[PDB]
Amino acid sequence: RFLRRIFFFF
Repeated sequence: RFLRRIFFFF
């Protein structure tokens, strides 16, 4: 949904 996720993912 948000890039803030794929960024904090790993």
